This record gives sequence, C-alpha cells and structure tokens, in this order.
Amino acid sequence: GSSGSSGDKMDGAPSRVLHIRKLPGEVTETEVIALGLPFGKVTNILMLKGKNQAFLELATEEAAITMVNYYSAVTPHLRNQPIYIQYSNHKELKTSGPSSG
Repeated sequence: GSSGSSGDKMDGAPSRVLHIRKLPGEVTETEVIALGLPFGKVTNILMLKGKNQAFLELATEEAAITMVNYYSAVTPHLRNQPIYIQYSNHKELKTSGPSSG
C-alpha cells in the first residue's frame, strides 16, 4: 500500500538534538540507546515520564541528520508499537541553566 506524504521539508539549520514521541510505556533508556548507537553515540538523553516523550542527542549533529532520514522512509516500532521521531526546535539539549544568575 504505497502511501505518499506532503511535508514542508525545509532543511536549512539542522539540529543535533532529536525529539521523540509515542515512546513505549515504561521504556528503558537502553532501548532508545540501541536505536541511536547505529547512527552514532548518545552523549545526552532525556526521558520524560508523562507524555511519552524523550529527546536524544548524538555525539555530533551529522549523526542526527542521517538518523532521521533512515526513519523518514522506514517506520520503526518499539515493543510492537509505533514510535515518533523528528527534529527539535531547541538548538542545544536543555538540561541546565541559570534562570537569572
């Protein structure tokens, strides 16, 4: 069942950090790590326990740009369930920072 797809597809300022949604209920980092090792090494990872969301960060951005693509055509599934993978708005993986100083 060939299914097309219409998307902006505006690639200008790629982001090293990648956003992930619809994560397996009670998923273990390892899982998300095994899906990132292929492309590159995971230097930073954020797993939020609430809206089934998480942000992954590979050693370099290059590893990301290539990563997404792979999924852009291939639809992965964790624990017999579909997972969401797309770019992120935040340039850097927000982890620490002074509110005022």
